[PDB]
Amino acid sequence: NKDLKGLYAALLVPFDENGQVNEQGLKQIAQNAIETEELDGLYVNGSSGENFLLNTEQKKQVFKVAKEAVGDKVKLIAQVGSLDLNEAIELGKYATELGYDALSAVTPFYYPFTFEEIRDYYFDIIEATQNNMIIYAISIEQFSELFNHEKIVGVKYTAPNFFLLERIRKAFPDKLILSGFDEMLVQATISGVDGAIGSTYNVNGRRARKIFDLARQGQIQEAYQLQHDSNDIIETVLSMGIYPTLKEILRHRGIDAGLPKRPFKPFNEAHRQTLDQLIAKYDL
Amino acid sequence: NKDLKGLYAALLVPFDENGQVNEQGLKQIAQNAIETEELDGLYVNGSSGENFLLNTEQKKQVFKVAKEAVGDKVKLIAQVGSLDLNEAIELGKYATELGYDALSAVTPFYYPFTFEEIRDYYFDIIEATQNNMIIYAISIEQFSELFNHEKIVGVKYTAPNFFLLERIRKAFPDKLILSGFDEMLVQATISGVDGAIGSTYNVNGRRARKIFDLARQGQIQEAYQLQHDSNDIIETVLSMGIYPTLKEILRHRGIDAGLPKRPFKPFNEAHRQTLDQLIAKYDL
Amino acid sequence: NKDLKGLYAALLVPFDENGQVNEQGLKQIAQNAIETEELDGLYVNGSSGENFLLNTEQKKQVFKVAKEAVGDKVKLIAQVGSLDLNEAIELGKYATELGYDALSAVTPFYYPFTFEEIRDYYFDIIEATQNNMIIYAISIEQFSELFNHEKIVGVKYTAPNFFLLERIRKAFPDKLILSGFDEMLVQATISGVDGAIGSTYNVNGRRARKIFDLARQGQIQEAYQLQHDSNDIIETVLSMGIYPTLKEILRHRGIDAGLPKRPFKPFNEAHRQTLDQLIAKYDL
Amino acid sequence: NKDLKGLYAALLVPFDENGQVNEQGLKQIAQNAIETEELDGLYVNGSSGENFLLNTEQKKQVFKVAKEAVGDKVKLIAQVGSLDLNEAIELGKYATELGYDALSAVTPFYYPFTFEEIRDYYFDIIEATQNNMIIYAISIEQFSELFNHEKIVGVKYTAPNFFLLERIRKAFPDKLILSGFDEMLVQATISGVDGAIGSTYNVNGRRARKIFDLARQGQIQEAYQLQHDSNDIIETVLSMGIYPTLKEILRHRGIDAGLPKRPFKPFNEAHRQTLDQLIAKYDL
Ligand SMILES: CC(=O)N[C@@H]([C@@H](O)[C@H](O)[C@H](O)CO)[C@@H](O)C[C@H](O)C(=O)O
Ligand SMILES: CC(=O)N[C@@H]([C@@H](O)[C@H](O)[C@H](O)CO)[C@@H](O)C[C@H](O)C(=O)O
Ligand SMILES: CC(=O)N[C@@H]([C@@H](O)[C@H](O)[C@H](O)CO)[C@@H](O)C[C@H](O)C(=O)O
Ligand SMILES: CC(=O)N[C@@H]([C@@H](O)[C@H](O)[C@H](O)CO)[C@@H](O)C[C@H](O)C(=O)O
Repeated sequence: NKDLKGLYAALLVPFDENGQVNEQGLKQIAQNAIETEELDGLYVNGSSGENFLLNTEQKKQVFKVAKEAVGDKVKLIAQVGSLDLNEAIELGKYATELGYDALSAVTPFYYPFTFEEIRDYYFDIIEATQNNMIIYAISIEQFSELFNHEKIVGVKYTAPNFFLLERIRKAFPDKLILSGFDEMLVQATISGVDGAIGSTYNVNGRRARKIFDLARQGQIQEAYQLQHDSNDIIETVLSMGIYPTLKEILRHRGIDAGLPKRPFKPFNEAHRQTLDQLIAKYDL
Repeated sequence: NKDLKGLYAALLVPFDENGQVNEQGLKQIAQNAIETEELDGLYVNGSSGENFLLNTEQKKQVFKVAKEAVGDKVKLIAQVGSLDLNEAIELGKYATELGYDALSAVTPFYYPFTFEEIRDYYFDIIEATQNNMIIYAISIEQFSELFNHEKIVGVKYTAPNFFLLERIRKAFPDKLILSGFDEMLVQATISGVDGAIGSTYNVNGRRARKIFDLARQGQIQEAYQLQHDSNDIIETVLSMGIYPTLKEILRHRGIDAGLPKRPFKPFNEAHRQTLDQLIAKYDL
Repeated sequence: NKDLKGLYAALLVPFDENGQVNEQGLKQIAQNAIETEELDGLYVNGSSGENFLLNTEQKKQVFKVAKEAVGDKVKLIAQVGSLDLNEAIELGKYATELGYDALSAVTPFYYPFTFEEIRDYYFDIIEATQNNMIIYAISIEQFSELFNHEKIVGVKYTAPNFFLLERIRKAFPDKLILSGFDEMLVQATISGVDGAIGSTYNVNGRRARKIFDLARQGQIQEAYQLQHDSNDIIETVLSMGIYPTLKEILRHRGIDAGLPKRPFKPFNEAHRQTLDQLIAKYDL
Repeated sequence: NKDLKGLYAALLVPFDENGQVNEQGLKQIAQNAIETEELDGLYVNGSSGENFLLNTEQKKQVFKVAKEAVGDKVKLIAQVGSLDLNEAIELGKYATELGYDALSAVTPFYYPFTFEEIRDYYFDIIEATQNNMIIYAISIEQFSELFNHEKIVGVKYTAPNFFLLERIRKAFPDKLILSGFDEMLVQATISGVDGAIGSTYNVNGRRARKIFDLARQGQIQEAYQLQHDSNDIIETVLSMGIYPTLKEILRHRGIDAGLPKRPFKPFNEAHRQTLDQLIAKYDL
């Protein structure tokens, strides 16, 4: 199997009027991420896929359509984290046996779980699935204990703290760190991350690779300049409602983008003009 | 079609090792709330019931068992809110048909939902269930808009703010306000709440009701004294892990309180004896 | 000597064009708080007095005028807190010998001071003045170590937390607790405070005594109603800029109440009509 | 005059045990930064020099000694921000007459000042001194309004947010941006800052230069390794109390670094060995 370096699209998901998965749309979006946007993998059933709004079978369904839509070279990570540990294990099992290269799982939220409970949450999932696990982000000393598990191969780092990122990069040199913040990709890149996961790479993945490459290939100034342009895109998208707007941009490419699953509201058409100017300026 | 003032137990729920509901153990906890603690009703599948760790079928299960557990004298509120809007509607109808007096739904969390998305999450559930709804706590202007809908009969108020609570109370003298903070019951009472929902009422319902009545009768210094050592209990139980420690205190009464659902951990025995020291001091 | 319980006006201060103190205005305001509003005492050079915008000379200046405006029976608390400990001790001495019945000092802010540095800040001021001290903002055990000192007679309690207030009151029955949140007086009173310090008592002093008295006598419903009324007032002045607005209300009584000290801005005349209506509705 | 690109020490200040400035030790700390760490300039009476613990005459004192101690080619920025706008104007005038190249002012704190009050605080100081101003503490238009002023030549940027920093660098390509976070120099550098202001540069100024230089020449990976080194130094120093520990390191170079001003506590000797190890490991 792989090491999981590279740039991943946080897979977006198209729905009908009743919060049901549009599979033909979903296949188009996965294929847009690899063939058109030229990314290395898909990060399936994360935040960006409106995962936590779904029921278990929808999650399995998305896991299914995504894996079928792409070649064997395409790296795949499966987010299975859920407040329902039994569900996590079940999705973990289902995903592992579909051939997903690694699992990852959101930290137990809502309740104020203790570190110990958070820790044995990950360990229980690994134990029942025997797949590689990527965690979320916790102190250095607590990472230290998590990464002591041979099956916890790394972290999806989403906290915009570049002091903590550097301490983590220095202390765990042989561990996978993927950054989760699109608008600070070039800062993550020189801070030594091994790749990135991103909702906006569904639309802007070709610029993201240049940032990631130029910044490691010395050409930091040009990389920055491309981060300037991407942050124009990101700030605009964030301002209209990020997921529906991204899917609105993909619809413009002849993709069946469907709707957001409620309680997410659809793209508000009062934003239509501004979005078309954005689509025109950066050619999306 | 009944009155909703009063003190509620937020139903605690017993599980086995595989995180399955201990059916018979639940029945007891239900009855312990009504008969021994003498509470006006049951708040079912709220956060205290570990509800967000469950799948839909367990949630229906807890709904039926809690209902068949109690008399009709007993007010029943069904917490039905979930990130899955479809699931909330399904639970909503199901709880309504079972005869729960009002529905109730947590604020859609995890994502940064706009206020209009939050508003139409409630309106969608009300529409599909045609049952009275109790919301969580969002500004006063926004409350005004939400309370404008007729089938929104009030709010379960958990925010530490007594300025805002006073403003709501004044601005909506005809809507129901149940407070959610056990350790400040005496302050919510004289702020004119219509009742309270609590986890610690499973154990301490009789000091709770006396806090509630004595305060309304202006016997306030007495009511306070009771808060002053209901807070002993609460401070203690929080420092040990509130839901497993609470269900520990019920085991000490012959109730089959089972285990927490993982990733919640079982009560840690290193506390066991500060615990029953307290069960002793306050006769729990 | 003096019993420090009671209601205190946090003393507003009038300035001229250049930021220099209006002593005649100040004396009127001082007298208004005792003679007109019938308060047991003054709290001089607190936040409400724009104290932290002042130089040392001016702070003394205020301390002197406030002493010379009232009678011997009038309780007088001096806030001398400052990031400059040399300054605090200089004012601490000056105010103690003017005859102020106690000193108060804000917790050292801006820098992330440790508890030890904070503790010994308070102890250093007492040792140099031998006067009584009221602490002004930490852990209940920290309170213990602070209140373990005989010359720390109490705390000006400002944080809107009624669990923590309940704990401090149970744990230190012999210590003085004055609350600083006017809009939650009634809740503070039934929580056993010995009195209160408020900016708005300069203007709504008489309703505050009634709130404080009625609450204690079990006339809780009438107390809460006067809280409704007073919160209309409080909410309104907060929305117009509280210190400039409070002072505007005072000018209506013919008190030469002057200007805020820059960079505070003068009362915006666009709020004039709404303020005049507030004044008329509540007879201010 | 000079245009203020480059690296500045946030000038540390030595005190006797009564909190009076050790002027000869200060003169030594000043030359240390320029002659030994080879920095481009001094940032004087910022928070690293314990400015907000001082009185006005001490502040002028530190402005005076620091200017005397250095050659005319040294860039000098005077922090004259105070809550007392009269004090700030006075200090700004003084530092300007002494010859300081620019003033700088902390945003008004402690009170909830509006944006307008903040804007006109800066505008008042500028008009009274006719010196260039460097702002620091939030919107982009709020930034754009301040930056509209030709005397506000830039900003000491201390918020560790690299989305906003990028947004400002793009929107104002011609303004001066100096970063204030030493532990993220390399991330600041590639984000296009014109330089940096730092307390630890008093001790690590040469490594900081190399980070700033190497990154801009696109040798990002060796710049980053030097950031790894500097963060060891910064993390250790924060864990021991940063200002006292920085001055202890200076003392080891024969500088009379004296004592922190109370309520700051002096360096704790239980940290001596760990500090000696750091000094040895990094040749400090
Ligand atoms: C919370 C979130 O959606 N963040 C996403 C980022 O791609 C974007 O920067 C974010 O959507 C907007 O900045 C990304 O990390 C998604 C996340 O990896 C996931 O699990 O889908
Ligand atoms: C966080 C929490 O569970 N709060 C509970 C309160 O009764 C208590 O004050 C809490 O358990 C202890 O602070 C209660 O509001 C739970 C809530 O009502 C529910 O839906 O179960
Ligand atoms: C921060 C502040 O000025 N709070 C005041 C309260 O009286 C009022 O509740 C506040 O002004 C309006 O909520 C009062 O505590 C003043 C303060 O104690 C002081 O030292 O002057
Ligand atoms: C609050 C503080 O001391 N920050 C300093 C930074 O150099 C360091 O990164 C800070 O010490 C944390 O490491 C520095 O920015 C101080 C500031 O520039 C000043 O005005 O002295």
